[PDB]
Amino acid sequence: MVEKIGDVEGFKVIDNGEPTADIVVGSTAAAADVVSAANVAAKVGSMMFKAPLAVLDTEVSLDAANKKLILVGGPVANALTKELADAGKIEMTVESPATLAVVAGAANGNDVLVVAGGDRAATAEAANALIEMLL
Amino acid sequence: MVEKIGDVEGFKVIDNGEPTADIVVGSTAAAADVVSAANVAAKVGSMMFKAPLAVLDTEVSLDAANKKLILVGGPVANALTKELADAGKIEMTVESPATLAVVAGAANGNDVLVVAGGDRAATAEAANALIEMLL
Repeated sequence: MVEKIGDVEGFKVIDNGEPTADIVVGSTAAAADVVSAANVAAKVGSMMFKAPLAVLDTEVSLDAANKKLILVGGPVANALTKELADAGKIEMTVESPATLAVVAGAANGNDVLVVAGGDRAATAEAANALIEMLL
Repeated sequence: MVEKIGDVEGFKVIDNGEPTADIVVGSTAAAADVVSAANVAAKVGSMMFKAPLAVLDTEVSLDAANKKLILVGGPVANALTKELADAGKIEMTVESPATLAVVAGAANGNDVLVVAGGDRAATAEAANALIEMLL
């Protein structure tokens, strides 16, 4: 199910005990993808030996990010994921499976982790896979 | 802003290092309320010295809950919050402020913490107040 594109295992969400990424939720999306986001945020907090960890895709841009971005939701869900799709950084449709996709430096030099699939279910599977990998 | 109804300070979300509540997200709602939910889940995870901590309001009922429920979203957002509103346990409208409302035993004997306000902003304020209180 879960396609690991890029070096996902190398994507660090914690450095010491301080989070290295925002969790960007699709504002134009289902409450499911962001249930995923909440579970991911729970995982990160668990690993947190500042600011809202979770934000909306209307409150962050790739060009202005000062840290890594975990995009939760596909192009139909997350505006930033769509921006990445409208630029060939990611190719994702309704037919796309659960996907953890690292785009290097897509956010103002900082790496991006797209956690998304074709539908809500696939996004949730990808989030769950990320949680399993973080342990 | 944040109305503390009931004994909110006494609402324990962690017992030792294992979460005592679900975080129930309004499926029929804004991605903002559940950005709140994700931030709350981050807080809980931080305090976590099993299952998805965050769920949707379509995946849990009050009558079947086996633990505390943190409802995120007002009656317009969270189906369980509406059920509580359609029963006088909570009274919440567009005019309602940011609110942390403990309903004792509303979920099959387990207590419920409504984290919600009149609009998205108020829900987020209530979530932030809960986070500050948990520390």
